[PDB]
Amino acid sequence: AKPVWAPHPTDGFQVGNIVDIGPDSLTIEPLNQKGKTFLALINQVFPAEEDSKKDVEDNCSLMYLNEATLLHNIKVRYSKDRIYTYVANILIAVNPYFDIPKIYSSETIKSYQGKSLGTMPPHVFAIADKAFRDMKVLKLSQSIIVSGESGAGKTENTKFVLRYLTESYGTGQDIYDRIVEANPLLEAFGNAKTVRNNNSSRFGKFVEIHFNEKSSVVGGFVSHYLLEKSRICVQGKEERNYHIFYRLCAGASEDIRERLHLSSPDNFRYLNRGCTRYFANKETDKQILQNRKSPEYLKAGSLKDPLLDDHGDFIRMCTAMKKIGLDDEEKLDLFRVVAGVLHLGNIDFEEAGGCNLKNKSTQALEYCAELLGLDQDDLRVSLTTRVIKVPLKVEQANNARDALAKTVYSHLFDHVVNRVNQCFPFETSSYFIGVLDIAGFEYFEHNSFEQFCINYCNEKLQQFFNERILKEEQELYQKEGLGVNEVHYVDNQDCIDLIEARLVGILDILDEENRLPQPSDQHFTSAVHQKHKDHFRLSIPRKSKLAIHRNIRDDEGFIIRHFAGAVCYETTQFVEKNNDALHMSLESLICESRDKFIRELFESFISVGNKFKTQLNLLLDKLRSTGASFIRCIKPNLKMTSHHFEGAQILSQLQCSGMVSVLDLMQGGFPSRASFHELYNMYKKYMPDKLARLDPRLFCKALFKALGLNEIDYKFGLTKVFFRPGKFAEFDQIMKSDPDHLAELVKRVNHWLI
Ligand SMILES: Nc1ncnc2c1ncn2[C@@H]1O[C@H](COP(=O)(O)OP(=O)(O)O)[C@@H](O)[C@H]1O
Ligand code: VO4
Ligand SMILES: [Mg+2]
Repeated sequence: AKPVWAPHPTDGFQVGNIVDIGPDSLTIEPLNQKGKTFLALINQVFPAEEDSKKDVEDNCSLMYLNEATLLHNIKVRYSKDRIYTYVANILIAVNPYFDIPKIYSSETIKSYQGKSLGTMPPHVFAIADKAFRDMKVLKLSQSIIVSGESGAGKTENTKFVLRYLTESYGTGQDIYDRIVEANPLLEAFGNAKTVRNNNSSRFGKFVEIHFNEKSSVVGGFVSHYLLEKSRICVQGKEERNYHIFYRLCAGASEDIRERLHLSSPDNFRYLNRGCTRYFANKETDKQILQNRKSPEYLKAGSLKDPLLDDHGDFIRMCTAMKKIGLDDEEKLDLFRVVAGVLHLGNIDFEEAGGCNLKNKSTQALEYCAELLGLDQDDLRVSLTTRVIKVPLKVEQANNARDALAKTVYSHLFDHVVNRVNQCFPFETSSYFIGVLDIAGFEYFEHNSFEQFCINYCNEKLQQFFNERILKEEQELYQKEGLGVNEVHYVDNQDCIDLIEARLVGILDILDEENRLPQPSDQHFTSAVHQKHKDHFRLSIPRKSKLAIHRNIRDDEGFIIRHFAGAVCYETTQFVEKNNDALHMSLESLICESRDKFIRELFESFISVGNKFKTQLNLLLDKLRSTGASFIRCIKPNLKMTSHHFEGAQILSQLQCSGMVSVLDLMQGGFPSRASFHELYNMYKKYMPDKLARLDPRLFCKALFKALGLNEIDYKFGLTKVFFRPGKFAEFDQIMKSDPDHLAELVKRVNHWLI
């Protein structure tokens, strides 16, 4: 028979032949497993490409456009170490989990410069170049949105884009060294090992590269969002604090180790609940001194990763600081605060006749106060009392200590981002190309406010993609009278409203709890379920598909049905985590440090959730004002391994990211377009009298023919002319404004009229 695609539980789809049809279902015979059959629904079976070994660079070029052929085409490419594949002018990128030779080389960079989409193989570099060309030609700033769940490859692709644009369109080694070599610094302070990603970003960023009128790089600017705070003090056993702690412990000279009073990570509360092992290989393990290694490292050996290496990354980070222009004083200032936070965490309290510092904590107190430029008694007092003085219980002292740790580290991070921005400043610019790299969709056995905020942000980003690519695109077709078949899809605005709505949204209900005389997580949680009974996007934990979640009580958690999947959150500590305010007692202490660096870090209730919403909406305003390009990163498996394509997991991402819906729309859609009037007028200037007499519509048809299009490749709308997928190269030639180019084509067409 003719082979079709039919469901498979782990592969997503499998190859088979239809061997019966009935009023209720079909009967499929899996290829090669003849005699065996299974039933499938008619609506679940798809036509397959005749050649199962070939692949296409643009999925729109498939004979059959559907989720099954999309999946297979990406799979074949992935098997040949081609991680990049288009859907029209959108890029899908599947994490290879290893370094594929040469594909990011300076030679490869040069080969993408000025090349139209489709004239070179799919690549993150082509997306970057197209953003650059639109900026230069349309005179419009550009955003490149890199989406995907945790570990899918957003950060690595963001970095490829930045390297490409700076190496291609920035003059000198300097501006490259500055924008690119700034990255090891941000990652040291803002990235950490989670169970999904050894190099997980725990903050979001929008990095703008700014250009002058001549489209040459003049500088950069990084905006950062919502560093994860809880991580600073505690991690789960398979996770780590921010990389900087481990890089410093493994890599610092003896002189620096002594001065900062560092030791192996098992020695610090703020590291020792987490994995205390270093990333290292056989060689680099030899370069780490024995006195830096925890008992767990000594027993279990190092963590393995093809990229991360704590000792090697320390050295690389130090080299980075030098290259961008941090002096040694600035470096040591950074390290001193990092150490101060570590010693801060080692301070213990015991019930007094209030509470006191345990006798064993005297040293930690001395080291902390020293490193942060504080008087020991002031510090002791601020941790054990509050304001008329009031003595604190041990639990309260623990919280005060940790709150100070979190605020100090967070201000340190703010300084790092600012200092990076000061490495590539600019007074003015004409346009920018910005790249968005957020912390991606994630969930674990236990999900808290951190995951809730991250997933909320991912929800908002996916809504932007929907708004731009699925909603506005179709409204454009409609407005222009193209008669493109409407593609319906599940929108996630209702999910956003559940979280965001004034007064009754989850964030506002949380704020309300914070402002109550006796704030309670259980009270907040009940109010949410109460106000949103029968909301499609909200469930009580016992309804979870996973046994681990069902034991959670109704007022102890909730399930949000995110666009990317249901996530069950434990709501314990939501109220605490929602308050960004720091006690003035603690603030003044740090503000009045004897140390200038410490003071400069710092220049009842503040809603973390609503501060975040506000910052994200400002970001979204900026995105809306730009031309937007999209790279959809895909995580191939849950094991961080190479050449292990989990078809069902990948299909699920293709569906929820909207790529299946976009592929559908591209069956009759038109990804390129331009104003007819403007297009005609551009050529009109050069037209001999006979050609200028020619009907403008007829001229355009002749132009398109001359530049290689068939009538099915384009379509005139009311005011714009539209072009099909796969025709970007011809579109670009048609739109080319170079006076020499214009003249030649005008000559050619006017010749037909003799
Ligand atoms: N194109 C790529 N080439 C090589 N390794 C990659 C690529 N993309 C991702 N990786 C690997 O996968 C890991 C996670 O990718 P990353 O971009 O950090 O994920 P996220 O989407 O969470 O930012 C990286 O640390 C690196 O090991
Ligand atoms: O693991 V990532 O947070 O950087 O999406
Ligand atoms: Mg990342």
